[PDB]
Amino acid sequence: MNPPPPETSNPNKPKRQTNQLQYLLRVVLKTLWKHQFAWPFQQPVDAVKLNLPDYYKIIKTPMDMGTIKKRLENNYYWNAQECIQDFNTMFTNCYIYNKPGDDIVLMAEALEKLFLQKINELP
Ligand SMILES: Cc1cc(C)cc(Nc2cccc(-c3c(C)nnn3C3CCN(C(=N)N)CC3)n2)c1
Repeated sequence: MNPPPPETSNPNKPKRQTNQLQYLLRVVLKTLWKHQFAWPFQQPVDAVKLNLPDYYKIIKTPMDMGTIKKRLENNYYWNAQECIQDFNTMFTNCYIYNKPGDDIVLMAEALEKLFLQKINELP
């Protein structure tokens, strides 16, 4: 079964809007979203759909770009580093669950390099 997806709202959490967070949504997230390798990462891993009973047995801090996008739209984050950490968790989860050379790992490796390129242009 699927655990609940990561929260995208938390009324007691303190929140911020910064120019860097705006850029993370407008440029980083929305450009990576359009990449030809982005599709596996656009929503939480659905272990029922994918017949993956051990995905959430192995991955304890799941993360995906749909969650990140919703978090940015809801101003969920305090700073850009907190959002950047979610991207890094998404990529590392993919390496943890899969194997070197797998198609999904090649996709994450390409997306991670593009992500780092865009982070260098943070205002
Ligand atoms: C057979 C296949 C290959 C590929 C490249 C993608 C898919 N579809 C999707 C859709 C949404 C998320 C994922 C995903 C993420 C994120 N992280 N891992 N995955 C899977 C886990 C199981 N898996 C395996 N080889 N046991 C493949 C990679 N994959 C299915």
